[PDB]
Amino acid sequence: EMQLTPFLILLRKTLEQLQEKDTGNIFSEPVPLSEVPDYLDHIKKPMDFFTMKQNLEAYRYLNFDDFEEDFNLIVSNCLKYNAKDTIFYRAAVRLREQGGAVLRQARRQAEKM
Ligand SMILES: Cc1[nH]c(-c2csc(N=C(N)N)n2)c2c1C(=O)CC(C)(C)C2
Repeated sequence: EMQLTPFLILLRKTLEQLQEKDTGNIFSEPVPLSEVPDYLDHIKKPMDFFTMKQNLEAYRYLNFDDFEEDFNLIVSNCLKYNAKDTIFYRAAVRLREQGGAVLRQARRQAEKM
């Protein structure tokens, strides 16, 4: 219920802030299915920040919830696949915490559009 171009500006900036939290660059490109062959036996919808960028620029996020849903998939897929005592699981918890705060801030800025 606002103009497209500003909303997308906000989502691009939000996506950059989320990517900045992935300091190890483990969430920034699809999981390499060539290196992890059992990945899709548990993960129904892989997600990553590059795919989110592509979706954003294809006009596939037209509300904040659709954007936040794909972010949440990045986190939940990693929590699902990895044991708790791993760097990967711990990284997803960190991203959930740090990324959640980025998202709330961005949602506020959207309410004003
Ligand atoms: C979020 C995430 N990112 C990656 C990744 C990026 S790059 C790369 N290269 C490799 N040779 N494994 N793995 C992984 C992951 C997991 O959840 C666990 C995992 C074993 C599927 C591996």
